[PDB]
Amino acid sequence: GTTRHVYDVCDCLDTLAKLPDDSVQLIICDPPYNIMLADWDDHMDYIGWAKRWLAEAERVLSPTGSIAIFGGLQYQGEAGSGDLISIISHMRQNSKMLLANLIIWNYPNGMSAQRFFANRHEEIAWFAKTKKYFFDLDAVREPYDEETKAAYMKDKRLNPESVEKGRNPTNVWRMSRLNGNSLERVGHPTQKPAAVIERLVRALSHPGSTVLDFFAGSGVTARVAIQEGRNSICTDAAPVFKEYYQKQLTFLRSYEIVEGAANFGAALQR
Ligand SMILES: CSC[C@H]1O[C@@H](n2cnc3c(N)ncnc32)[C@H](O)[C@@H]1O
Repeated sequence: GTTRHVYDVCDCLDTLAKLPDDSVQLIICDPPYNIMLADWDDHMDYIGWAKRWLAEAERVLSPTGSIAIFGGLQYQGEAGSGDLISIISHMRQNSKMLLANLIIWNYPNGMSAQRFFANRHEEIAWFAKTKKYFFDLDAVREPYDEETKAAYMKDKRLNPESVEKGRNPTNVWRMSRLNGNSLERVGHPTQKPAAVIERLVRALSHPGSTVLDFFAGSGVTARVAIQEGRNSICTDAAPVFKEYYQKQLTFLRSYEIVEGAANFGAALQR
């Protein structure tokens, strides 16, 4: 079972336009939260732009597919920008997708603050295309230690099978962000840690399915896809993305890498 991975440098809408309906199982989405100067030629706000790829994202997702959207809740009101709430409010009015979960990524370290509570969180909005979305909870359960696992086993009030499988990790994930010394770092300023992406890939996609990321950034999605046995399509508008993607590979089982949007199909084949 060899997996295929395609990558390229191009705009997110050009990527989405080349993918057929219901062909992707999971989309990893960590988008820019501000439009470009030139975007003022056709839009008057952030959602005017974002709604285009949000609609395409839903179109390419299969009936059992999902999209995980990273974002914060600190939008300051600047024209042309927004946050995760801007997207959620838009989705509530115009999309039939279901918000399966609003996950809180609670990281340990951060900047200090004297005039407010120091920020230690980022959100992940998990939208499912339909009520029949795929979910592999057991693949992400957190096991109990032998001592606790034995303590619950003796409690006949509890189902032993549930004890054996582990606990639901909940919708609050306490995971560290990458540090300036991390081995995963490739140079991208907002690089996401593999651990967070791994949990999303394991729980929201099945082995051999396609994971898509059109704001690929560091290319961490491809590295995780490969390690987890999924196929992937990763694109980014920045030329430097190719360099990052190649670096992710060095960090790395049968898989094939293919460059070029003309080859997206290689990663869509089941
Ligand atoms: C994961 S950080 C967000 C990423 O989105 C990329 N990006 C910004 N605007 C676009 C766009 N219109 N199409 C594709 N990628 C984009 C940026 O280059 C960055 O690496």
